[PDB]
Amino acid sequence: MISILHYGYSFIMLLGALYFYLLSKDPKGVPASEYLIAMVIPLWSGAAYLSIALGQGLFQYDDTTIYYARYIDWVISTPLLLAALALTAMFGGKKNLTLLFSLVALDVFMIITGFVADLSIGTTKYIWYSLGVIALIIILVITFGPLRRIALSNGTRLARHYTRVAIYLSALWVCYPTAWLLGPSGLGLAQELTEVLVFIILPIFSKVGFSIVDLHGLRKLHQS
Amino acid sequence: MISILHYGYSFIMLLGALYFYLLSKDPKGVPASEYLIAMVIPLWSGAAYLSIALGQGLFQYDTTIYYARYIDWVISTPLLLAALALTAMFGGKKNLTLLFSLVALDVFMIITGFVADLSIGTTKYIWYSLGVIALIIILVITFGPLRRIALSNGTRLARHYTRVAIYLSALWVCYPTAWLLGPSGLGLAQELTEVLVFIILPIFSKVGFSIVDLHGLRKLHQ
Amino acid sequence: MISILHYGYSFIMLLGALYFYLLSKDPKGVPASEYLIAMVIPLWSGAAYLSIALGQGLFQYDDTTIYYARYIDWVISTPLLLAALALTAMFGGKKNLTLLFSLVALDVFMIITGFVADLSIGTTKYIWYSLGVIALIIILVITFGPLRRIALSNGTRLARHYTRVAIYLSALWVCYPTAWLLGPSGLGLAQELTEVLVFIILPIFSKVGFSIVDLHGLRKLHQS
Ligand SMILES: CCCCCCCC/C=C/CCCCCCCC(=O)O
Ligand SMILES: CCCCCCCC/C=C/CCCCCCCC(=O)O
Ligand SMILES: CCCCCCCC/C=C/CCCCCCCC(=O)O
Ligand SMILES: CCCCCCCC/C=C\CCCCCCCC(=O)O
Ligand SMILES: CCCCCCCCCCCCCCCCCCCC
Repeated sequence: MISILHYGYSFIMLLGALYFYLLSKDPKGVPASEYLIAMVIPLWSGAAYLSIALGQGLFQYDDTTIYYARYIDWVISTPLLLAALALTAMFGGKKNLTLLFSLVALDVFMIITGFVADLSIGTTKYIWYSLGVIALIIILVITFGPLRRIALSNGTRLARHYTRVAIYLSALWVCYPTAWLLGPSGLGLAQELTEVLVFIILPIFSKVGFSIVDLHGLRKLHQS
Repeated sequence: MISILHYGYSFIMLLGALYFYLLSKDPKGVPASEYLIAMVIPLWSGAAYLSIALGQGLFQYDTTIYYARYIDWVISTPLLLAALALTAMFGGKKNLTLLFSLVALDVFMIITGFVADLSIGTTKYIWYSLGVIALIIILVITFGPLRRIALSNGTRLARHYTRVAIYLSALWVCYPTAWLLGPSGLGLAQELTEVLVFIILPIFSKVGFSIVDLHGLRKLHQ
Repeated sequence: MISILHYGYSFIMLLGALYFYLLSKDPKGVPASEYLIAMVIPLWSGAAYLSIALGQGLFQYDDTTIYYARYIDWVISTPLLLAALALTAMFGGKKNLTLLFSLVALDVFMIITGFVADLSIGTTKYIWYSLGVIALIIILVITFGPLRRIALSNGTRLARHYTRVAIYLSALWVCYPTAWLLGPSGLGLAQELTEVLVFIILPIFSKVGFSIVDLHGLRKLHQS
């Protein structure tokens, strides 16, 4: 069942990427860079999850299955999602690439702490997990603080769209460390199959859902 | 013999890089970034192939995986496509989105090759096929939208671009062909033959390409 | 012993990063990108050395301890330090990102040769070490040649500051390959504890000391 779920996920990622490609052909004032980012996120994730479907992207460690292909996925897809969010805030204004790369750095560190925590046991595991959670808190502080202030500097209509996708992204993102802690990588309260379903459904919304809402909202700002 | 071929390769890469450095000192209207890219490609490849010469950049899996080849290509091949894109854009506005589209496709392509090499049976050919699909899209971009940019930069630039695009594309299709025929794939081609192909092809891909590319761009100065 | 030194190192990196953050809030004409770089260097190094403190970032090879987390640290922190130095040379002037990325490329290669040399034995070890030393020599030639000429083009006061931080960086940097060759990774003349103390004290000056001197000097060019 786990294999079939991963095949299905990869198929949905492909469909999402094809949809964003089709939107890119009639871009409605959204820069090409934002369509490229929107396409890479699901295609990379789809490839990583295909490796799990094929029985390759996992190994046995600490009497648990480490789905290491999830970290290979997230270390590329998640910094790209924050790049997408930052570029939304900066729509119609001067780009702040310092703030954008601040988020990329925090995010890559966050994913690495997750991988190291998964390979760790006892107190060491929760030290790495906690550092990752601290990185996520700083990402959320930037998202609702200085980055939202950039969105507000780009006017009422853009700031409304930004706030919507910031809440969409943030709601989904806090679910990942929650599921991690509850599942076999952490306290082992949630069953492996349950964790697998959560890390199938969440990313469908994080990777395809997010960019449908984001791109549609930006395209709507276009005065045709 | 395999060790000696790799030492010789590394020496040729070094000579190519030194030649591109010498050209960089009298640049004839070619931006410094294009000389840097032209130098990094062979120096990185030379270092990777040196590891094979020293007997380090390979492991047994029941055949030899020359993993240092993937460490080489994952850096050198995206840089080659960056060089090709910047040639198309010579004298005009840059399209960094198209450039990074090629970089993304190319890094994915090399990764599928590495995963395919570590894979067995149907799984191997699934990864190989995804890499081939990435290469086809790279070629579609190369002869489609990227060539259109070259044409927008005038007849003489477009002629040079078309020449180096065919040069790069002809060599690039050889890599997956050799991979499939050799011990990583169907095992029809002998290991020593595959080794020679993955010595001679890259000499043309990495040094040959940038000799033709830089000479052509420098000639546009007059 | 070695664990405690690494915990202490990580704490100093954290304090350094917090100081650079506080300076960033009253930036005195120094671009935000230069504060971000100054903060990432110690935070990354701190995390890498924390892994050694926890007994994770090392393994046994050729009867010796390979502190591989040092290379994970340097492969990110050292290119960022050269980026910081290049941006100092370019202060108040046109950026030369080609020269900056030339240094990044040389530097990443240098650290990789160090790691490969550490995993190598006999003549092979010293071939990789020598390639690393050649990369460092080219970095120093760029630093005191073309990069210094950029600094001179940005006026007397900037060029004086650049020359000071360039000599500071270069004096510390030549110590790393020297300690490597003398310690267990090389000729094995110095004890493991001696090498550990050098690769604790040097980086405190290379990562925190350097950016105190750099940022203070740049902030001083500000007319209040
Ligand atoms: C361990 C592996 C770590 C890999 C990290 C990879 C991170 C990739 C993300 C990069 C996002 C950069 C996007 C920049 C957008 C440019 C802005 C513009 O379009 O003008
Ligand atoms: C693991 C995969 C990492 C691959 C990284 C390799 C680097 C490839 C990227 C090249 C981009 C080059 C961009 C040059 C822009 C020049 C612009 C100008 O000079 O005006
Ligand atoms: C192993 C991979 C190595 C990773 C390298 C990480 C660091 C790369 C260096 C980047 C420095 C960024 C410099 C940007 C200059 C900004 C100035 C400007 O353009 O205004
Ligand atoms: C594996 C990497 C771990 C984390 C390191 C990430 C490196 C990126 C962070 C900082 C580099 C600074 C680059 C951004 C400056 C751009 C400013 C500008 O151009 O205006
Ligand atoms: C403000 C809205 C934020 C989210 C937008 C999209 C909606 C996503 C809803 C969450 C998806 C479900 C995740 C948990 C699934 C649990 C399945 C368990 C099966 C045993």
